[PDB]
Amino acid sequence: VDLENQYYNSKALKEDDPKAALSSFQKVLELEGEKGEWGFKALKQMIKINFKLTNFPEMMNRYKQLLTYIRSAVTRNYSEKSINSILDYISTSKQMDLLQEFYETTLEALKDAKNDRLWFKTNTKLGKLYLEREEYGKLQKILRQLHQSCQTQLL
Repeated sequence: VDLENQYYNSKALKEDDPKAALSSFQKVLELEGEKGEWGFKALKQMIKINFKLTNFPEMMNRYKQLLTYIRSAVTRNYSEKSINSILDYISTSKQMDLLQEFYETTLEALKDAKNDRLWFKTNTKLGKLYLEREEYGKLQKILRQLHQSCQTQLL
């Protein structure tokens, strides 16, 4: 059933250069997201190239496309590990001035009551970025959410 999508994802995975490869990953996505795990992996690679080389708003758009397979299609664990690894790559590469907005969009899309560590660790690291930003107003709202999540992590 998924025999085609696996091959097109594996074919677009090579190429080395992002030229014509991003459009091939877009073709993998265009083969409709019925599963759609392979579209998630295609976008994950598209993200992996986009913030590493040139343009950033396109990465924000494709990341917003990634934030749809959280509850449906792909499991919570694989999406959590993918988001965590991507956030670590951006944190090592670029600084707060881009990273903070991606953290904000991640928390804006994770509107789910079952998110325990998924909401917490992202809100905590955003709190650290807000501490580096010298913002204390919205940081109190972040700390209000974090304190109300309990009323290990409390410390």
